[PDB]
This record gives sequence, structure tokens and C-alpha cells, in this order.
Amino acid sequence: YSDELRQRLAARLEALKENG
Repeated sequence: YSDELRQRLAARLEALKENG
């Protein structure tokens, strides 16, 4: 079971704030 996918979902959001 890979609970890494969801970490990728949130990670992009964080970079959106820094780069927005």
C-alpha cells in the first residue's frame, strides 16, 4: 500500500503558494 500519492497532491499546493 502506497500512501505517497497523497503526499504528492498536497506538495503541489504548497509550491503553488510559494510560486503564486
